[PDB]
Amino acid sequence: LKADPSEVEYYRSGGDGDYLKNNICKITVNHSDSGCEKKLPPICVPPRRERLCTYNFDKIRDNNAFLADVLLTARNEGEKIVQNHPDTNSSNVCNALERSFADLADIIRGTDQWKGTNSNLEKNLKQMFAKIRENDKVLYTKLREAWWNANRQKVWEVITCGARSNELCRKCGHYEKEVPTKLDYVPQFLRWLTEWIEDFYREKQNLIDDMERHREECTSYCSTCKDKCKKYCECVKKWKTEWENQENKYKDLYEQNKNTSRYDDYVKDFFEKLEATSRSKKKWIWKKSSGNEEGLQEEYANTIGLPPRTQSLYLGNLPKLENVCEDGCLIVSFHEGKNLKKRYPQNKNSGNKENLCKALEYSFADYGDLIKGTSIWDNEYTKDLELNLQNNFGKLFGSSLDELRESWWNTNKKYIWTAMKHGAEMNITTGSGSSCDDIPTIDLIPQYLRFLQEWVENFCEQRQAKVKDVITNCKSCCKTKCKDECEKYKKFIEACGGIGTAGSPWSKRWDQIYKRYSKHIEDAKRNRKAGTKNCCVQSDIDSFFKHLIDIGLTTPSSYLSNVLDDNICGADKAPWTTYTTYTTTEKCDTLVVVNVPSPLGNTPYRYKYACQCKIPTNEETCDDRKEYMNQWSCKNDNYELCKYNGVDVKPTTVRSNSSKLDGNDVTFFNLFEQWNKEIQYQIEQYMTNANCKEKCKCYKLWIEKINDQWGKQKDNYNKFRSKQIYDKVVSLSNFLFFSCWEEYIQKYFNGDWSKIKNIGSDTFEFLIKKCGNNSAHGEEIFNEKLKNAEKKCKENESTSCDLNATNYIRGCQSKTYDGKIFGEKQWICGACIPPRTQNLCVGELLLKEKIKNAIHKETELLYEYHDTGTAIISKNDKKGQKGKNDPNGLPKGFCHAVQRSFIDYKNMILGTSVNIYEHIGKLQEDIKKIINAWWKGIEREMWDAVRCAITKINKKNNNSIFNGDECGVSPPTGNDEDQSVSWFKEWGEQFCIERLRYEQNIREACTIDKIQGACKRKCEKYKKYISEKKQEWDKQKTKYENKYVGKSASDLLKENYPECISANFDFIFNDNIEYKTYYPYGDYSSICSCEQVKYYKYNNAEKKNNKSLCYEKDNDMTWSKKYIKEGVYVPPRRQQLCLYELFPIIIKNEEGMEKAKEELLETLQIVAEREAYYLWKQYNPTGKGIDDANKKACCAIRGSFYDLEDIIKGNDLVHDEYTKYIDSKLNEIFGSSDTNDIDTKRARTDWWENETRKTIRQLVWDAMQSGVRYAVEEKNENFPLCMGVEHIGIAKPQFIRWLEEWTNEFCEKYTKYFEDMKSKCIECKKACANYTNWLNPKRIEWNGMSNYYNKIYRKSNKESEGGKDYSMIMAPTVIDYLNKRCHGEINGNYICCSCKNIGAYNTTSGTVNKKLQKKETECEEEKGPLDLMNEVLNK
Repeated sequence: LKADPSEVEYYRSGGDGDYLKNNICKITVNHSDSGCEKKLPPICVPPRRERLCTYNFDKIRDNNAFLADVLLTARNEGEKIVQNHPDTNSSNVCNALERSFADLADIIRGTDQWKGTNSNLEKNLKQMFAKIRENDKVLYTKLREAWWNANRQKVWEVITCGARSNELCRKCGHYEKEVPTKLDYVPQFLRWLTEWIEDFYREKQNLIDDMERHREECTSYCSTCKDKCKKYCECVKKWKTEWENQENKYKDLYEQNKNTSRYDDYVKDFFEKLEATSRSKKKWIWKKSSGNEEGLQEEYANTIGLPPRTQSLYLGNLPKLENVCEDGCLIVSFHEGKNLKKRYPQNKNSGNKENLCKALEYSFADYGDLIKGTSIWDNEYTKDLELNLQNNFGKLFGSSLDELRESWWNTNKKYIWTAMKHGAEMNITTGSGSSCDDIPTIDLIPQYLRFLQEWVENFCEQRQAKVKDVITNCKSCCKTKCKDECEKYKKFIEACGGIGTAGSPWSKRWDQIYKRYSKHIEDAKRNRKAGTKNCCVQSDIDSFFKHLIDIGLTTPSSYLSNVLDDNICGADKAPWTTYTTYTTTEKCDTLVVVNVPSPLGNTPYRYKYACQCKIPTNEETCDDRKEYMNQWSCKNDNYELCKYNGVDVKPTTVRSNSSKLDGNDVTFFNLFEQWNKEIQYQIEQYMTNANCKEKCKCYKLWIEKINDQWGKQKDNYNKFRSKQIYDKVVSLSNFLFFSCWEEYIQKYFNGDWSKIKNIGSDTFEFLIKKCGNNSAHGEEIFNEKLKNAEKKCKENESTSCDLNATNYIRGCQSKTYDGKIFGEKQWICGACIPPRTQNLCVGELLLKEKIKNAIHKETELLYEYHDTGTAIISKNDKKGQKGKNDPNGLPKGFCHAVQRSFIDYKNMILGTSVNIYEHIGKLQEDIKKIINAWWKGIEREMWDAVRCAITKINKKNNNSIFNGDECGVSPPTGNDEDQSVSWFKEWGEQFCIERLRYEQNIREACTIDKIQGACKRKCEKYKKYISEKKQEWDKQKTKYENKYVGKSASDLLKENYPECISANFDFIFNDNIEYKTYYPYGDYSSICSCEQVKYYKYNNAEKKNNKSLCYEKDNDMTWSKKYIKEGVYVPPRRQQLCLYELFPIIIKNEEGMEKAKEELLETLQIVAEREAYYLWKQYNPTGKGIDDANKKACCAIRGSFYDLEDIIKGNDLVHDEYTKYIDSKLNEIFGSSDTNDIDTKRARTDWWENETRKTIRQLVWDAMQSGVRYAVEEKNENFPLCMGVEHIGIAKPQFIRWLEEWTNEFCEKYTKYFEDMKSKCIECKKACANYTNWLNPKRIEWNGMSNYYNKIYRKSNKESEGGKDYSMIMAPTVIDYLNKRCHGEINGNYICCSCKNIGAYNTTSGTVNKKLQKKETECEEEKGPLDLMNEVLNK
């Protein structure tokens, strides 16, 4: 042993250092300075040469690479000797393994007997030793001995990791002993002689047994017998001659004999020395088994325990020999049958007709798994039982030995099961002793799952027994007679001292079981390439678990729920998926919240706040629902801190009233600053958001709570103002106004832009209306918002005409619509003027009747024209009037046109801010000068007239029922103005219709390489149309942003019109320079050009791939929760990924998988390359040669790759303009409409993983590596070491990666800002302002992330809110998941976060309670004057 460590290097021509250090043997060919071909088919000539490798000059960094190379060589040798299986007898399979290990160890500058080109290896080893000896520390042999000790301690846990054939046992050597078991520290001559004699014996004994068998198998055999005898006599005399030669060599060595190669000295010393049947019940052992003690195996340590049935089985007593007997191929079956018939009475003790069938099933399954040799109970009579079974099978059946065992079990299990039911006379194969089930009784399940099921059933029996008494006495009838049973049940549930659990709380056992299940799932999903659906895997633990993960039983709770039936667990219908949280268990002062499955819980299911015989506590019902919650706990009348749930308010410890403003009041100011923002955000969220009786009961409780909190906060602020005046502080209204302005500026303006006054002219109206007017009215706006919030529920919980007006047909005639049916008008973009608005039935212009008749005639004409059919607003095929038919039987878009005309007339009569012809403006101004309940009455009369018109039309046509309710009788109730927004919507609908028509025309006339036919004209017309519509959209979007700066235009235009679902205004109206060169045809280059796309690799000529719309990444972005289908934020990195090249091909392909696959592959490769190049150029500006920047860039690239993988696999969370249509078209292409979404997702995952040379994953990774190389080429630097690795682990859920990125960014920003502030704190004011501005939203972000994490922290596919797997989390809460994950340095492969905030301070760092104590009063005193200056400037 020595202190010199090794195997801790990183990126030495290998995967990464993080993969190792777990005492595992995954090491691949890489990492050994190179990227065993010498393998044979199998004085002295031993076989060492055919079981050795030669994979072993200034390229190695230190001893780490050498040790890694030797470990890789040892692992390869072990894998070779295991897979080859020179002797499948399984009796001596690892003796050769340890002999080869000893030979390899001795090859390291020791006794070398290799006859051949052995000089190069020794020369290289000597050079390596000299290189490592360059540093002179201690007077060559010492370093060699230390390295040998390290190799001895390490490789023994790597080479033996493959074989598991067999004082611990069940694995040759020891993969888990942590100390070498046996060392072959003997001369190589004696070891080789021993191996030779062992091989000779093993061969000759088996051959003579085979010859004896063949002698009786026959019935010139005598001639063959004598020839074989002569050959074996020749072999014997040859062996005798070899023995004599070895004896002569030993004599010569002894004659020559008559710390300086200690091995040789010890060899000489050794040479001189030589020359000179009833088992009681059990307790469900939950501990690992010792050499001669019961318990689980090392791998299943502290895992599910052994039921008493397994420890009382008849077979697990001694070797396979019957108790009553004194002692073939068929004899084994008879022995097994007799053993089964003897075991049956032992299990017959429990007399039942339902509890015995399951016991027999489990016993049969355990017998099968023990016969196969895959058991884990491993009592004191298991190590020898397997050896005896192997010896018996070798002489009876001597592919592999495990497969033969499985085949024998599958063939004989019928008789084995029929013999365990009182069977003496075996028939050919109810009336027997037992009738559990049918003959097969298939129970091919791993022992772990069966043990879990048995333990769950045993626990549930006692649970039912207890809850029966708890319910029979507490069925709502309980002053004192019920408390006893409830207390007894609570004690039983949490008793850290019933049957099982090995005297430990059920929670710890459940946690261990869940951890083991997660480990099994990870092992079967990550390191297992042989999945299911294989030519339906026969039997394997990894294969079976893959079936469960594919089905959705990722977590043990789902499997337990699926298996258990009839709700026998308690009989109160307690589900296993639902989780229950109780305060704590006192057994083994401080309370720790414990969350477990519902059955475990703390009391009978749904008996919370009722097991005590109390009132329903409606407040508790509202709180427990986890909906509409507020995490605030607001005669002295001094201060009401209103501490947020969690960290407690602490004194600043630095405030002083001597020559200062005040102390102890800054905490209240910070609390109010956080409160007025959190409550505002909650109110907005609940306003945007809509059994409803209880929902509004909880909502009203929340409203009252927030009202009381606001009153208390107002009183506290009044007291603060009085205290400040006692010795200037802004009032509450001024503070609210400043908060509103700051919140609206930070999101849009970058860091409180200096010229706050300069803002969009239209945005001033919005800011003054929604914050308030010039005068301070902060309280009024909050009160109005509260009133609106209350009114939200107040409204939610609520749920003749015969005169002939067709006689005056004059003045208006058939208008010239947008068509040639016998001169077409176009948009004129104030904002815009729709074609219908410029010309209407206003040719006539007592007045009321004239207007009523005019609108009557206009509506009649519009309806008639729509019925006639048109291609301006209605979509139809070439024939027309077919396919698109409204269910009511009316044309399409008639209601919208009527509403728009009515709104236009209303605005005309009212004369609002509408851009129209000058003469029309003068006319309406004069009308207003000549002349608002009367307006409402006139509108009602107009609506009644329209309804009468509709009724008359229905009567004259008689097509369906229409009483003026074709689309709604109520007037347009749109709160937003319907003048500009209506015009924008009409323009959007027209654009949708025309774009769809152009798509159809192009795909019908340009489907079947330059362009010479009709494609040119159509595409040119489309290009001109797209240019015009791009100008129009630019103007309209500018107007909308100046008017509505918060909401977006694309979402509004696409949500209200199903026509534009494949229209992406971001791509169609791109303002970049490449949009006119690379995609000159406006989103249809792939169709109009009729060309083909390809990805060109690095080794190609100058024809590079520089056709992309990628834009240089930005650094001043912020996290946004938009475009998401709760409490999860999209990182800025995901908001900048290149998805522009995917849309054209996506919309191009339709049911064309044959070519769509290649198109998507090439485009994805190009996109990945461009994204990697741009990210690398972003994270390494000015060509700085630093390591941390490279690690950050590699982490960002890997995150982008994982995001792309999730997008392609359909596991994406955000639905942006691109992603929505991308996913829709991917679902449409893969599979079909008949297939369920699960099948399509599975097909997509299979296509992403496998090719159906290299997989798509590897191709994309190579594309990203090529992009990184291109990025580096511009700086003439060294290729990064974190991008030259091919293997990558399976991606975690996107939420976890987003949370890790958020934590890393927050820690980096915190460190930067705190260092800047402390080193400068007259610049402390700006530092404090920046710190507060950056920290204010992070608190809300962290709260949302923590809430979402707690929602699905350890859920599964069928348990989590979303359709995603989260069983790998295994984290009690968010904070502890960030511990040990953001502790070490950044590595670039796995570790991508570093934070010096491991403790429970992130929830406090979000506030200013502790970390900002020394700079709290200072920052407050800078903000005060800043607030005053900003307020006076705004005022």
